[PDB]
Amino acid sequence: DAGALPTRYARGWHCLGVAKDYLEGKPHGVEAFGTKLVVFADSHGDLKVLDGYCRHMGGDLSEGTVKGDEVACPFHDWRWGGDGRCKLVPYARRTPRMARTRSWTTDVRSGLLFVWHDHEGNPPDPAVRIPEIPEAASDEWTDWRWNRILIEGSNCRDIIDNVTDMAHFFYIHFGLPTYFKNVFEGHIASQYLHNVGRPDVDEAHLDSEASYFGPSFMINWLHNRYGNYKSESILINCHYPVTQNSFVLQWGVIVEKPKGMSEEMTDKLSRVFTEGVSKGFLQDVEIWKHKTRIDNPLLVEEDGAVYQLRRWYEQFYVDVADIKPEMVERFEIEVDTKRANEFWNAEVEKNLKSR
Amino acid sequence: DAGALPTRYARGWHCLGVAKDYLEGKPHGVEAFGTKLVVFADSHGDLKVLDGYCRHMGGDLSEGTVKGDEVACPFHDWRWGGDGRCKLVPYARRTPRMARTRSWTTDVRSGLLFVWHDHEGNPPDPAVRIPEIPEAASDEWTDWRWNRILIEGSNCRDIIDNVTDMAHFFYIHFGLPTYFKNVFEGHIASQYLHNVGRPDVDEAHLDSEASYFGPSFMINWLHNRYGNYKSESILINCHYPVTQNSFVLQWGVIVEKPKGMSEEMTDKLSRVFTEGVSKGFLQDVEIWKHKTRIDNPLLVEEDGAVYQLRRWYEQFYVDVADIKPEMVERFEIEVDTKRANEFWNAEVEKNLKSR
Amino acid sequence: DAGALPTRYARGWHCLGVAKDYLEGKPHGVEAFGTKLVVFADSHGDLKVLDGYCRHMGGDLSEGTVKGDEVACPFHDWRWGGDGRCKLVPYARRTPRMARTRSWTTDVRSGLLFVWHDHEGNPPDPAVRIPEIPEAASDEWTDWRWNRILIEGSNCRDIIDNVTDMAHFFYIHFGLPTYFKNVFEGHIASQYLHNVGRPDVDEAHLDSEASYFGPSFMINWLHNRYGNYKSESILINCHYPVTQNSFVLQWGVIVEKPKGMSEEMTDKLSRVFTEGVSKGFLQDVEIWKHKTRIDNPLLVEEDGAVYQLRRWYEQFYVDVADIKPEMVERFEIEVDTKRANEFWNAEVEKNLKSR
Ligand SMILES: C[C@]12CCC(=O)C=C1CC[C@@H]1[C@@H]2CC[C@]2(C)C(=O)CC[C@@H]12
Ligand SMILES: C[C@]12CCC(=O)C=C1CC[C@@H]1[C@@H]2CC[C@]2(C)C(=O)CC[C@@H]12
Ligand SMILES: C[C@]12CCC(=O)C=C1CC[C@@H]1[C@@H]2CC[C@]2(C)C(=O)CC[C@@H]12
Ligand code: FES
Ligand code: FES
Ligand code: FES
Ligand SMILES: [Fe+3]
Ligand SMILES: [Fe+3]
Ligand SMILES: [Fe+3]
Repeated sequence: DAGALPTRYARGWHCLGVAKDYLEGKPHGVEAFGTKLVVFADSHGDLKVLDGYCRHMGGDLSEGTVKGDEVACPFHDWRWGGDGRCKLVPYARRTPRMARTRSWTTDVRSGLLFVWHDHEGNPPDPAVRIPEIPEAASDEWTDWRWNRILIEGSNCRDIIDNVTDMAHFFYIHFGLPTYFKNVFEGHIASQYLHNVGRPDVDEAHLDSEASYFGPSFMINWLHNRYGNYKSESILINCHYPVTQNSFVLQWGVIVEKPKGMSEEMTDKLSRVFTEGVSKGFLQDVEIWKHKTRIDNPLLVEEDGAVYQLRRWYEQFYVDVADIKPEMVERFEIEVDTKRANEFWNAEVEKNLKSR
Repeated sequence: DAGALPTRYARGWHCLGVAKDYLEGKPHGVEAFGTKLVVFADSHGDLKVLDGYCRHMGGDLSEGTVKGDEVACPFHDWRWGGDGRCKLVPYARRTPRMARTRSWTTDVRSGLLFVWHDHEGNPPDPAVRIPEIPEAASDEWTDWRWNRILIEGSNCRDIIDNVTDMAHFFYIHFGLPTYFKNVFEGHIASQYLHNVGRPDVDEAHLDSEASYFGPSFMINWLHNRYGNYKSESILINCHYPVTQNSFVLQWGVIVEKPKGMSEEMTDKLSRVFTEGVSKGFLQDVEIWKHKTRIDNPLLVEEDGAVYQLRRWYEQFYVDVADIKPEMVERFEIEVDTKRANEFWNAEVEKNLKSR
Repeated sequence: DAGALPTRYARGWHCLGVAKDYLEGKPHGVEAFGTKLVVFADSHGDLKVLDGYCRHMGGDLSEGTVKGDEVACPFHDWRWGGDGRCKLVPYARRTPRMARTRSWTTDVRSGLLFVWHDHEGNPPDPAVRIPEIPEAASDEWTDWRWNRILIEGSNCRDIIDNVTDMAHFFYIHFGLPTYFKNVFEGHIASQYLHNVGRPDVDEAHLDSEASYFGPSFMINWLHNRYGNYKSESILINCHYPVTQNSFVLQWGVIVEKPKGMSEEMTDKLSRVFTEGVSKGFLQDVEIWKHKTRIDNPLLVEEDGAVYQLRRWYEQFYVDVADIKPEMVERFEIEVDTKRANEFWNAEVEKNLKSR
């Protein structure tokens, strides 16, 4: 087909992007989780998210203004708090008693705004809180260079399978994976990789840890050496669903700044390092934009733990009380890359000799 | 959600626009009431409306030509009368006996073309005939300056609620409503308003009567004074449904011509008066294009008769024999604007003082 | 309505176009029969068609490359044969044993690529094989000048009715049909026509045989004389479904080259002959793009065998074992054009006299 669409959105923290982009004193609209949301900061700078359409007569709160700690609807100026409470009908004798719209719980981590989603309507388990990335604040590192695209005709689950995919590193990312291991446990699914650049594409040695913390947000630590020169990168791979067949895919890059040369040159290099990582990610995007998901895939041993990863991902789409132990218990596997590398080295060699 | 879509289009007269725009010797296509229609004038200039697709093999009658009193299909030239009768198959030995397509009953009032729609297929109650507006013919007034837009992702019921909306006059139209009363009876729902311009936006005094005559057509008489100079306007607010989630919204303006100065200057002023009224209407459009309808609204006393207006509007979506007395009996209410005006005057004052 | 959409695509040979356009050493994507297909030639130049999305993890085979006799998926380079077999996973210890994707049976006739479709999944009856057109190879004739358009909001059955349509030759093609006969038998439905140019449009005498061989592919032999000068044309009218409400309509023209004058002038004329035929076809396209299908048409005697043609066409949408004799037995009819021609000649005369 392949695969009945999910009937709920995933339970978890979803990143909506860089926090400071949701400030500038105004509210902002975001289409997400089958609805429209309004994001706004109160007078203390703390960020809030509500259902976007006013509970009075359907005005678009995202196109209103911020007055104090509330968002004012552009239609009749009703004031809504970050907790969803109707704080004031400015022209009325009586503001409604205990009126509320839906509030979405927020979090700011590493200069990124997150929103909690749960079909069951329960608040975040503190155990799944998205980790701080100290390097974001550190002035030894750049600040987020962020991107976003809308992908249509695809569900967001269609990109999670990359976690278990060893062989695509050769064909898509033009490198030779000499080490590959997955670990799934609780709310975290991880990929550990050693990757060597291909001689036949113009060598680099990459060590990569990448972990999804919950269903939608992956931090990828990139430790690359090109001879003796080490470089350090952190890449965010994240998304949020718009509908069950469209989603917003976002990536953000920071790099350790080279220490030290002219400020002007440090910038020039850091731009190259960043752009490089982004082109790496864009290689995956191109495949994601031009593929379908296969629910009943044809698999070889080298595919690794496709079924187990998907089983892990299922935990976010069932009620917490129905989470099965096989979704969350520690599972690990190392994929043997030896034979693939012998074959690939031959392909690489054949290509060099050929010119 | 909010609100299950209606399962039929409203029973009533719907305006398709300015009659003379449907002449120029040819037929015209209109998408309406979930189908396509053909509009055309016979040899006496009288305007007719049929289902647009030919009952023979599906040719588009709207792209045919007018021959005498019939529209000729562009495919095999069959002739269709304004009453839907198949008058002639030009090349055939025998024209079908008593063949008919669906005819739509028409009316021309005040230089505007109207069409009758009724799910039950009954002809117009003469009691709901759209009133003549003498000012249209009068050469003391301009001629219709008409506009139309297609609004998508909204049902046309989503704009009727403005009738009961006192408070939006301040936030959307930048005036202070010191008088506000609704009257609903039979097929007519009306709003009577006294409105004063806000000092803090750069004063005008407006008296307004606006009545929907049936479900889709509102005439608005605008009696404005700016000091000692009175001006008279008539504004048409009307629509027709295209689908249950798109509709065409149209507005038309005429003004009493200032009497009297140079013909050239009279035109110059009348253009300003007209453009002014249109910008008033466009303020509502902007809200209508950027909102949702709330089926179960959160209401304050100041909202007035939201539920009663909607109940009145329901009469057009039930079979005539099922019209309930509470939809059509006289209902009236005056909304007390005193407190709102004290509050608003304070807001206005605060803004002046602030600069 | 008119007409419930079909629930399967037609059983038959469908032309995807000119074979050589599907070569140039790469694979090609085609949206058809509700899915996406990949077309590619193996190392012997023989053309193949598979389901377009890889059975592994959903890569787009149409965007891969051809390696030897297989198409290589762009994601993990798996090799797929023209018969759908998984020939090789290049990096794996073991290629899957007896893995297959869906293969589509192909045929090349007259320099055109064809694909077999059958909901029942059975292979082509050799009896319905598309005939060779020797004139394609002959260097006394031009080579295919081919066109294609996507028609949206219409099912492909909506164009088959032209076969039975005598009267449209006057109104759409501006000629006078003095002879008209249909013959339906087995998998072939044909129209034989003698057509005379109208005096009142700026005379030509056309003899035309046009036959659908199966549900989607029509060959039209055009024998035209303009005085003493005969010209010979062959026109292909064909389509394939994309969805049940969109299809690709294609037409191809070849003409007997005038024998003989300068090579340069022979080309100049042949371009005119071709362009002429194409403008003839484009007259039908314009009606097809602007009409609906009528499931329960209003008919006159002159319509001929509308019901019988549709009954013939139904054979392709039922299981072979359920094909009813009345779909496939020989049916023929001649439509009497005499009276229509008297009437038309009068219309023509009236138009000449009028200027
Ligand atoms: C973020 C990412 C994609 C989605 C996924 O599931 C796992 C990873 C980790 C490896 C990343 C990759 C993005 C592209 C990267 C930067 C390369 O070009 C080399 C390493 C690789
Ligand atoms: C036509 C209308 C909208 C729809 C509706 O339901 C009722 C009215 C009557 C008041 C009109 C308004 C249009 C905008 C106007 C001209 C102003 O800017 C001041 C008065 C106001
Ligand atoms: C291919 C065709 C359309 C579809 C169909 O069903 C049958 C025919 C045969 C007659 C063709 C016509 C195409 C247009 C042609 C070339 C003319 O302008 C004169 C003859 C006519
Ligand atoms: S619609 Fe939000 S205040 Fe009225
Ligand atoms: S389709 Fe209207 S006349 Fe044949
Ligand atoms: S998706 Fe086709 S080879 Fe993996
Ligand atoms: Fe990747
Ligand atoms: Fe208004
Ligand atoms: Fe034709």
